Amino acid sequence: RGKFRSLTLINWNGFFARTFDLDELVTTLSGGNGAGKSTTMAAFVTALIPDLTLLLHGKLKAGVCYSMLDTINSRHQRVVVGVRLQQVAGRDRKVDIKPFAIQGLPMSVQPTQLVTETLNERQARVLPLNELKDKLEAMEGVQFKQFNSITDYHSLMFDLGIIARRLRSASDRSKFYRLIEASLYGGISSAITRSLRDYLLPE
Repeated sequence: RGKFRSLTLINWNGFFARTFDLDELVTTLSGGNGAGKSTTMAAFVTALIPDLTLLLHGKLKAGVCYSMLDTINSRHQRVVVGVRLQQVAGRDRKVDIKPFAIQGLPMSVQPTQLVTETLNERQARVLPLNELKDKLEAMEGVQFKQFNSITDYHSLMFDLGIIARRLRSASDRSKFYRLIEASLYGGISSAITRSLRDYLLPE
């Protein structure tokens, strides 16, 4: 079976850089109902089903934002899957989201460091997708792909052993979305662990 490594939020309202491993994710999603829990679920659900028709603006902060799922499939391959989110001009509504996938990323690279730049004198800065791309190109063996089709994002995820079922249409996504939701709401810890286990990183 696969291994869920972490959920990483970059520049979300309340979390400039926050990584949650399995235990912390489950604990956070199961506990108190406040803004933290709610912002974390949005990030989790948005990385899994990046479909603006199924779900955001006030949950993010101005500029580049990321929500990433760091994983290891049953083949023992590390796969990072995520989305770059952006509040558009003519705000308080428009949010642009682009899904991406990274293969072959060395363990020495953590998601937060991956997507940020902290120059000696400087303060942390989030890289836009174009800079991330160039940065990963430079790394031997790393394969990066952005998607314009949610269906393509999901196809790769299925091929890479990240998601147990194939999501071919918007209907498929609605159904999956409802499944995830039924398991993420309710404050029952074991239901969360159970859904991540049976819906993600199969075989």
